[PDB]
Formats: sequence, C-alpha cells, structure tokens
Amino acid sequence: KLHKEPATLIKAIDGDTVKLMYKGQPMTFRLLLVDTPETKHPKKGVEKYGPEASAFTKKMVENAKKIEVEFDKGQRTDKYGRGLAYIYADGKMVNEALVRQGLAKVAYVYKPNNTHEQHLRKSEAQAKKEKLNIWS
Ligand SMILES: Cc1cn([C@H]2C[C@H](OP(=O)(O)O)[C@@H](COP(=O)(O)O)O2)c(=O)[nH]c1=O
Ligand SMILES: [Ca+2]
Repeated sequence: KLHKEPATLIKAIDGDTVKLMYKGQPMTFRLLLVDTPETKHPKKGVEKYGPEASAFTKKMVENAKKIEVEFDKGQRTDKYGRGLAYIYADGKMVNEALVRQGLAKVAYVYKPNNTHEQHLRKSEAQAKKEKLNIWS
C-alpha cells in the first residue's frame, strides 16, 4: 500500500533529519524508525558517531539524482510538525543504510508506522554482529 513520491533536497540537518521540498512546500522530515546520535542538543552534548552519521546522510542525499519520500500507514507528521517518512536516495533507503552501517539504532517504533521494522531490525542485527561503529 505504501507509495514513493518525489521530493527535492533543500538541506541535510543531521543524521536523521533533512529538509526537503515536497509538493511545492519546504518541510522538515524526520526519518522513521531510527535514531542517530545527537549533535545539537545541549543536554546530550555531541554524542559519539553523531558527526559521522550526519556526514553519511548528507553525502547520500546530496549526491543523489533522485530523492523519494515514502509515508507509512499512520501519522504523517510528529508533534514538531516534521514529516515522518522513509527516504530513498536513488532507490536506496537512507533509514536502512544508516542502520546497516551501525550509525543508527532502530528506535521510536510507534504502531502502525512500522511497516519496515523487521527489515531494519535485520540490518541492525547484522551491524551488531559485525561490530560496526555504534556496536564496536
Ligand atoms: C522518529 C520519531 C520521533 N518522534 C518524536 C519522539 C521524540 O520526542 P521528544 O523530543 O519529546 O523526546 C522526538 C525524537 O526526535 P529526535 O531524535 O530528532 O530528537 O521526536 C515521534 O513523535 N515520532 C517518530 O516517529
Ligand atoms: Ca536523533
């Protein structure tokens, strides 16, 4: 039932937040089902692998020919007004790429926005057994 829609990059903000032009309007998107280490919040400080996660997402979306957004089957925005989506760069899901590299954990799993949960958890398990980055 999920469908991909085109969007255009405005700016990568950090590892799991990107600003896109979607249907003619600028919008902040927060990646579904993942959490990258913080780089901004004073309470957290700059967490280890935060800069690495931000650089990974930035490189992936800036070099892409085509960006697409895929909403899940529940709420499409969070309480901060951010879009909640799976984001694809040239057909590759950014959310999964981060988890597979050990630069994000699977997190914030809120039903019914969990269609790709199993897929992402399998990638997380592989990153853990390979002891990559956050799992090292
Ligand atoms: C990924 C995601 C985050 N959020 C909210 C939960 C957290 O709220 P609180 O700020 O109150 O803790 C926050 C985590 O986002 P960030 O990781 O960007 O900080 O965004 C959702 O409500 N739904 C979601 O699907
Ligand atoms: Ca985060």
